[PDB]
Amino acid sequence: YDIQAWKKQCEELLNLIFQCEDSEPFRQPVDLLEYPDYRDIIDTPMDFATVRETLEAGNYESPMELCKDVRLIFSNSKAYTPSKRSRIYSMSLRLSAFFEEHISSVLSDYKSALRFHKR
Ligand SMILES: CCCCNC(=O)N1CCN(C(=O)c2ccco2)CC1
Repeated sequence: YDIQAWKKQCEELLNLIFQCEDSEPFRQPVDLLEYPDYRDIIDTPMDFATVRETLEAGNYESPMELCKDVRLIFSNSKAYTPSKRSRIYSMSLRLSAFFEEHISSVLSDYKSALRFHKR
């Protein structure tokens, strides 16, 4: 029932994600010079370095907020993909499945801890 345990759990999961080859395209913001129409399609850029920095700054209150930003990385890739068969989109779907498999217990444990706190 540790209300703070999510933060280190999220740091560890981000470490795993940075070790995954599938995260390569999502470790920094999209350079417009490679993809000059990116901001015509994507309203809110997001990447794993921005997520880690936000976490390490103490600017997430809950793992739900972190989860919303990570899911934005994946929705941006689905919105920007010219094909569902894209290399970089296919990497996003595998990384998304890995992230969802690992974040589920982090969320469950946090929400259980908060319910216990307010019991
Ligand atoms: C790590 C910094 C530079 C790598 N980032 C980058 O240029 N990417 C990632 C996001 N992109 C897509 O999700 C996508 C879908 C289909 C094609 O690209 C655009 C290309």
